[PDB]
Amino acid sequence: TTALVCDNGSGLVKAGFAGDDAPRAVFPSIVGRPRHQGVMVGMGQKDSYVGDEAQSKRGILTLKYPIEHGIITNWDDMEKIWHHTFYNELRVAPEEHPTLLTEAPLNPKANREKMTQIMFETFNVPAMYVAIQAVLSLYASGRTTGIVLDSGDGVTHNVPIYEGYALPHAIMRLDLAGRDLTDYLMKILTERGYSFVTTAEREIVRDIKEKLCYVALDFENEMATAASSSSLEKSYELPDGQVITIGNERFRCPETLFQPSFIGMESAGIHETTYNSIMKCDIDIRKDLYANNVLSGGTTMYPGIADRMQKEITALAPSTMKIKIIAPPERKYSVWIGGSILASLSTFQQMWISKQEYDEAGPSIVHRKCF
Amino acid sequence: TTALVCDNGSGLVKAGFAGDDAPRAVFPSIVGRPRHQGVMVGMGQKDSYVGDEAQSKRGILTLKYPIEHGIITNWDDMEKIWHHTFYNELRVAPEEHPTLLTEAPLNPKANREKMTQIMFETFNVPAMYVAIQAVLSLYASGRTTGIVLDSGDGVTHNVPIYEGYALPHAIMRLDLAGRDLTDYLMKILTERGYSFVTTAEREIVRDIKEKLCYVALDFENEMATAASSSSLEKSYELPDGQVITIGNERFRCPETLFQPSFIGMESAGIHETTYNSIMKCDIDIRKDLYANNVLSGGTTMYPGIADRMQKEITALAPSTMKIKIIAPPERKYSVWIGGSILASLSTFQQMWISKQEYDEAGPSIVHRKCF
Amino acid sequence: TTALVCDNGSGLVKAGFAGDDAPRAVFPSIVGRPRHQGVMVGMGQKDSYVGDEAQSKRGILTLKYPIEHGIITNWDDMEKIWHHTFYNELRVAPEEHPTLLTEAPLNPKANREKMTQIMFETFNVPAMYVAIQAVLSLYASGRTTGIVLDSGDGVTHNVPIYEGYALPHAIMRLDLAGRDLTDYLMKILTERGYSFVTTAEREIVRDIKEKLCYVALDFENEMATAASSSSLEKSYELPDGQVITIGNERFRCPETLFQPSFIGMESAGIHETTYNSIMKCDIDIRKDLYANNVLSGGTTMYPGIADRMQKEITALAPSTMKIKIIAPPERKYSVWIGGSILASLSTFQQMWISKQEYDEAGPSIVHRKCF
Amino acid sequence: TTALVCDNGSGLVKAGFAGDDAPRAVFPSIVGRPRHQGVMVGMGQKDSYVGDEAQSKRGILTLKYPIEHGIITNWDDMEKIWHHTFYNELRVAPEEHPTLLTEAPLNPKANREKMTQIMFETFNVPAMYVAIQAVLSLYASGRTTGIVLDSGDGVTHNVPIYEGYALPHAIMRLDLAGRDLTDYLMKILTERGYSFVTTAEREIVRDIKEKLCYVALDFENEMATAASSSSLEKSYELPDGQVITIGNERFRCPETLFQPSFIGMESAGIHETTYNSIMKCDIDIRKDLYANNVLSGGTTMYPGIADRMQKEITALAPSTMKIKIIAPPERKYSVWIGGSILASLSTFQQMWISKQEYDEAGPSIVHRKCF
Amino acid sequence: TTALVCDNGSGLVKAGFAGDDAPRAVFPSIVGRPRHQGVMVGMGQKDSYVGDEAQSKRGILTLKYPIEHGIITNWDDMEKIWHHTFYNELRVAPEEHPTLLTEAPLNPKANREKMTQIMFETFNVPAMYVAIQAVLSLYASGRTTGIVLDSGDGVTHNVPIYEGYALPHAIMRLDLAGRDLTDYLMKILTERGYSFVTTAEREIVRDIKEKLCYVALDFENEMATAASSSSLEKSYELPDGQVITIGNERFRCPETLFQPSFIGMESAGIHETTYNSIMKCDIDIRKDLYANNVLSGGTTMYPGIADRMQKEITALAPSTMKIKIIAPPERKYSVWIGGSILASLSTFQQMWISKQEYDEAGPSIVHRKCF
Ligand SMILES: Nc1ncnc2c1ncn2[C@@H]1O[C@H](COP(=O)(O)OP(=O)(O)O)[C@@H](O)[C@H]1O
Ligand SMILES: Nc1ncnc2c1ncn2[C@@H]1O[C@H](COP(=O)(O)OP(=O)(O)O)[C@@H](O)[C@H]1O
Ligand SMILES: Nc1ncnc2c1ncn2[C@@H]1O[C@H](COP(=O)(O)OP(=O)(O)O)[C@@H](O)[C@H]1O
Ligand SMILES: Nc1ncnc2c1ncn2[C@@H]1O[C@H](COP(=O)(O)OP(=O)(O)O)[C@@H](O)[C@H]1O
Ligand SMILES: Nc1ncnc2c1ncn2[C@@H]1O[C@H](COP(=O)(O)OP(=O)(O)O)[C@@H](O)[C@H]1O
Repeated sequence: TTALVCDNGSGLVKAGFAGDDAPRAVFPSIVGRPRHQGVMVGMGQKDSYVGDEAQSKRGILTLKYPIEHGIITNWDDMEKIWHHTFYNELRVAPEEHPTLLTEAPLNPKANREKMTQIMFETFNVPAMYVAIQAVLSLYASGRTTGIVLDSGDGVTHNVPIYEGYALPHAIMRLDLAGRDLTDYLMKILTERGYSFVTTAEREIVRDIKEKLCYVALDFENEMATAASSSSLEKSYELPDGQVITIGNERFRCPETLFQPSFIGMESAGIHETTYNSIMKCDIDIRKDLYANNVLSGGTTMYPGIADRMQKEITALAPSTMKIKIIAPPERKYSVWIGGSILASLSTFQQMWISKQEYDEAGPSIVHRKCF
Repeated sequence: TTALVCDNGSGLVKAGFAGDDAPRAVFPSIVGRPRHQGVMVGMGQKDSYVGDEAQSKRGILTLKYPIEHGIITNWDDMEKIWHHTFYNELRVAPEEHPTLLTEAPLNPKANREKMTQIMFETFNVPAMYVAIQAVLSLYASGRTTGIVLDSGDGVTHNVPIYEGYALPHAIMRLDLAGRDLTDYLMKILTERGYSFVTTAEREIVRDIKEKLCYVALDFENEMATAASSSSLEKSYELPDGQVITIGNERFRCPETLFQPSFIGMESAGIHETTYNSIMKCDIDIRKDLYANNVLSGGTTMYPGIADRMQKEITALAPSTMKIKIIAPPERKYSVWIGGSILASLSTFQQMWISKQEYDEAGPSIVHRKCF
Repeated sequence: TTALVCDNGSGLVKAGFAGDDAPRAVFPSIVGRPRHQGVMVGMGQKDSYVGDEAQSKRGILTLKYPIEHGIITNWDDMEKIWHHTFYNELRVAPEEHPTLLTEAPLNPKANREKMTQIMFETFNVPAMYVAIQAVLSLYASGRTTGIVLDSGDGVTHNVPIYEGYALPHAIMRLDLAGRDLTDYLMKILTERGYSFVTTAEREIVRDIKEKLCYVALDFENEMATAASSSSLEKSYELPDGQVITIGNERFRCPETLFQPSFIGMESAGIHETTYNSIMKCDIDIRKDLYANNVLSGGTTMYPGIADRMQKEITALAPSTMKIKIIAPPERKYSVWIGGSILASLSTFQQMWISKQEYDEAGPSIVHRKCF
Repeated sequence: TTALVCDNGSGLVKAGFAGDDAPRAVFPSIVGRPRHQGVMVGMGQKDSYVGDEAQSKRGILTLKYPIEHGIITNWDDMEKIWHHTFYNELRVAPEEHPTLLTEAPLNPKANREKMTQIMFETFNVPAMYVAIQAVLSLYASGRTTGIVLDSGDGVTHNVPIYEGYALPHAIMRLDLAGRDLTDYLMKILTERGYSFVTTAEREIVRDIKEKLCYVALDFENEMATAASSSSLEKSYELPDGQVITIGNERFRCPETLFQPSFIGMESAGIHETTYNSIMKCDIDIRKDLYANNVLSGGTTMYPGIADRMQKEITALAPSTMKIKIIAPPERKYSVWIGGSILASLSTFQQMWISKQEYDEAGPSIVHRKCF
Repeated sequence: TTALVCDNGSGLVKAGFAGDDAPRAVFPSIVGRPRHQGVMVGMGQKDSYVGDEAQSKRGILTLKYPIEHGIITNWDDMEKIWHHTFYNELRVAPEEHPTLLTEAPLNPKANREKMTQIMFETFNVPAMYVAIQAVLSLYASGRTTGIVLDSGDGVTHNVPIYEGYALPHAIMRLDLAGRDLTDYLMKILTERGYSFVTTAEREIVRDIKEKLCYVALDFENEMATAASSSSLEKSYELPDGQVITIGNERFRCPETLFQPSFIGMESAGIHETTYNSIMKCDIDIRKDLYANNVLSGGTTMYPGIADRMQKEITALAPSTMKIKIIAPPERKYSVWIGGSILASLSTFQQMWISKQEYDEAGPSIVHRKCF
């Protein structure tokens, strides 16, 4: 039999089969409901659209995300998401397939327990397993040591691993990610008159971000370059027409990752939490960690982010070590790729949580050595 | 057939064949176990690393020494050490080779008896013999008289020998050695801010000691020189970067050998236990003993220790005798070299403890005239 | 003339006059700076708030600690702390008051040297003296022998003293303390759903710890009791309503003192380091040390710490001994009380360091006989 | 006026008044000095503890014996011992008391000369006298003939006396005694696992010896009995718990008196030096000497020593003699008892050395007919 | 054919060929045996060293003399001594050489009988003969009349001879000699603190005596001058150092020959036994005997002994007689010189005891006319 690999993430569902090179179903993790009245009798319209259909009916729906920061907040919505994923995108019967789920470090425990309970009671899968996103990223990267920085859409986290041993006291988790970058871009785009307030203009702003934003290698020099020239100013065409022109806020948006004070957060940038995780690890694995700094997740896809991260970590660490940043082109799907590798490993077929184990030990069996 | 020569020591295993000029397997006498959880499934990692592999995986393991001061405290660990030595470093079958083991004077008797029992029951050797480290050092030195000072890593001892007769009432044993010097250096390095607490930072401190420490010919003058100048201050580069600078504690560390009150011990320095052993011997061999003062073992490898020892013993002994200190460059391996010489001697092939003798007389046969 | 006793500690400054029964001024050693912009013109607000004031404006400020683990890292805001202590809490001119300050064992030398340089040049005190915290704790406890465990907020140490003589080779120092317990509690509350990330929320977590945590007498039985019953849950009220309930976390937090592997340290618990510091001492005084085990400092204030530690040390020591744990109710002020006693002795008035003494011998005079 | 009988011994001072039945003050002849630094200010530590106090503060002192083998090696320490004896134990003023002091045969002459110089100048006694220990033993035994074997703590000696005349050419002195037995017991316990190294553990070993050792009647049969049975082993309770169990070490320690080759001496046992002194004596008195063999001193106090020595001397002497060994229960104090008897004798009152005689003839007066 | 002349004596074997001016082999008559353990395998050490070889290894051996006072008390040792003398010092086959041996007057008969039995059965000489030592002294002196005083190392004797006739009733023998002088010097050296107890230190004391001792002309005046001045003090350097200073015991040692009460003997001095032998002779052969008083042997080698003995004998004898004392410089070897002369005499060749005479008459042939 084959196992499914559902990388829920927070803002993009990625599912597929264990043993493939890529997911076969990538769609947004949104659930939309109509907000207007509806006049044409016989239209027979539905009450809630899931996934990629909601993005077509944006102008009529209110789009809600069922996952805020890794954490699931709307369990009925999330159950709809899973039902859509199993039956409409993949077209499989979940009572014949083990399912490997992913989760971020340092989430509540009820999240994981309720996820297991759903997967066994509602969808009736034979086995299931919840994996950490950073470990799976390291599987897909081909390493066995290295400090991984998995910046998704809800959370950002560093997880240092050495020789296959993870150092839990050095795990860092930050709640700044692509969703906060989108909100900051919505906010600073009002300096030029453009206003995006609806829950469906957030998708337009996310598209603008993905297509035009980039990380500056030096922030003050790019500030001055934008103040003087106009060579970095680019245009974008809305779904309506009426092109908008983006100036220096092409690189002020992702700079929030290195200066979280822009959105009023207290914490330090990703370049500094990475270094603090290093310095919290031992002394005789720090050289390997410096040399194996692995990036994954969608928020690491900006142009120039690897070069910026290297410049910063190099200015932080001692001057005698080679600091190297691994940033594959298929970063966004690294967690899923690693999940497929892991679930196909023949050694892993004894780590599943079978259904009988659950029936006899309750949902608490998730936090056991299968953690 | 050939005999093996395993100089267990306390902190460095040295093994080889009888009839060679040097040991072919020198590795630390440590056994490491992982202390973190281990996340990558399929890693298939082991549960305990022995020898030189543990020093590579330092940052992940807890390193334990199975020999405290000559005495073996963890018999399972020591059995792992021996298994590694026989099968992985030397690649020999111990049921075809006699084995010569070494031990320090004035150890418990159960140490030696249990060692014999292990070597005959577990490893199944045909013969075995336990030798004293100082006697073997004197074999390797080419002498037949002389007072030998064998400062290893667990124990220090003087053993005066004259014309091949050892004087047991004049044997001295002190429990100050390289391990205590390492602990004292860890402690006094905190005066400059460097902190080494982990069981794997002790190895870094041992490296610092070996590479930078030296014995002062005069302690107050070097104290004043370090207080005034900076010409004796040297630097070292950790596995992490961040060089550390060592000042006057380059020579305060090995000065504990001549002033054991530094670590709160009651006893007297090595220069004074040597002289007390002399003065406890007869009156008409003291001139030869003064002239044949032999050093061996790793803790005698400091720069200037021979000159310091000579200055001290010369100030102690009467003014009309030539005091001479023999300190070969291959000091650290003298016990092993002498062991190889002894086991190759054709006269010695009748001093082995055969397996039938053991089977008929129990492990008590070790303390007989083969003592 | 009277002397000032300033037990600057690490996390609480306790000051007062020598000869009083308790410290007069007790406030957190915190320097806060505003992180937002400030709009109301005429507010005339200041740049940095110190001490107890900074906890009122805690929501606007970003709080720094000038002392990390006993050691002083930031010196400018430490001068700010001292200035606030002298002029705003005590209202005394330090030009006519000798000052007694405390420090933990096994600290850098530059700490003391800069401390006295500042106290003589910036504040112009006529005399000063730096004392060890454990000795003052023994003074206040009224013993003259006994092994004292002084768990503050940055550092934990054992100092065995017999008959008025301290045995420095048996002094242990551990960098696990109240701030590490606060960080572990922050990290462990996350699994229940609550997130505290800001330096202003670290103070709320410290309050939760102080008011709800306790040491379990039997850790496994308490874990089972929490996994079965619910009679352990207590509720706390955040500054904005939002009641939170904690179970396991009540005793899993201070258990880090007895199992430092919870926060990834390699060392042994406070009970085991106390026992090891006893076993480092001479065999004749271990009776009195076992019978006079003195606790002091804030981190020793959990309910059940004394009973737990007595149980542990009793199971470690031989069966013939009487183990006693001395834990006064005015425990967390013992260092200050002893400091006042000491500075109040007529025998002490010739052990200060004078102004001219310093002016002639430089700051190096701190380590010499005027200790 | 009454005289003072101070039998200073070597390892035990015994003092009192002439005319008593027993010494009033009995304490070890020990001077201790603190070896640690001392932190409690104001308690006013002193610099040297002498006597029974040094055994209470034993854990933090270095204990020195001012007298090595009968001979005094530290005159300042000995003056402290005598001052303590006169003022803090007997509470008498030596300006008004004659003092009888005791010495072993065949010591240096400067010993007696400096002893009397001190007693007349430092302490200003009105008279003094130096007696031989064996003669006083024979007084206290109620004999006037007999060969006395006085085994103290530094020196053993035989002094054959017949009819009140001593045979000086037959006096034998041996430098093996209780101190060498203690050192041998330390060195021989080390082979069972226990190690006592400090001068403060020498006292614990001496206590073990006194309390558990005995003399075997047949050494080979007791060795075989210990090798086969286990009925010989006793346990002892160290001053911190951790009982130790000793087997054949109980009778192997005092066997050094009969086989001084155990500690590398060449001489003959006490049973053989006794017989050799007898055979040096004239042929007409050997029968009386065989019949009056008197034991005294602390080292003659082992269980079974009288029976052993009778067996040995009987096997040595001709088979027609009555060998008889006189061993009173108050052996240890025989020298003091005899000294009291002698100083109370009325004939003795013109054999003191007066202050006038000393001021007249210098310290040389000690070796004159006023011996 | 040539005869061997072996003069054994008690403490110096000296042998050679008949017809030489001196012995070619002079060495001590000691047999040493190792008393320590022996650790170096392959050292191949022996079990007993004899002669001068045993003097180089004193620090390891226990030295025995096989001849106590003229009398041989260890026949195995004596056989070893003779074997060494024949084969290693002289290198001759004793089966082809007659052998002349010596002994003192008034020894047991079995000594002489067993001597010849050994020399015929074991060493298998063709002939042998035993001669009185004093007669051979008189041969070497070039006289045929005189009273000869032969002080060896175990025995002293006078033998008056007149015109070649020996007067057996006037022969005196005294058991005071160099060995007793060495023992007395060891005993009185302890007055200054030097102690020599080992059989190997007896040899150091013998060398001291030989090099420093002398006979005083007036004992009381020399004692007075030693008490007053310090011009008699002479220093000696032991095999190590601690040069010893010898005062009046330079001449108190050999004064035991003139006052044997010093070592507790009843007899009279050598001067008085010489005079008594004279007055024991005939009243017609006393003038020649007074005029031919011949000294020989090693104990007559002190500076001043001839003058002292002349003063004493002159004070004893009548005033009209001229006393003369013949003291050649080669006194120590006079017995050997005379033995060589006698054995080379052609008249003597009929006086040997042939092997056939022995075979037919038993060892009784030695006291017979074959003397
Ligand atoms: N090329 C890009 N540049 C910048 N941001 C991107 C890019 N592609 C995707 N993103 C951001 O990544 C986020 C999705 O990351 P993803 O890896 O899907 O995490 P998750 O699966 O947890 O949602 C989106 O919010 C989007 O804004
Ligand atoms: N060059 C050096 N200088 C100072 N110490 C050294 C040096 N080389 C080795 N050592 C010390 O010697 C010890 C090892 O001594 P060794 O002869 O191996 O004894 P053993 O074999 O009993 O461990 C180590 O603890 C190390 O600290
Ligand atoms: N009742 C309590 N229970 C547990 N911990 C406490 C309690 N009161 C204070 N503490 C802890 O003690 C620490 C302060 O200890 P303190 O004696 O002030 O050391 P310092 O003076 O070095 O700051 C604080 O971090 C706090 O968390
Ligand atoms: N019961 C005993 N058994 C064996 N040895 C003893 C006993 N009592 C005392 N001793 C030994 O006797 C010694 C003291 O002898 P002592 O008569 O005091 O001589 P001195 O007075 O010269 O010191 C001590 O070293 C002690 O070890
Ligand atoms: N120069 C000397 N002065 C004093 N005594 C001497 C001297 N030379 C030898 N002796 C003593 O003479 C003894 C040896 O005498 P020796 O003639 O050998 O007699 P024997 O041959 O019977 O042993 C030795 O004990 C030594 O002490």
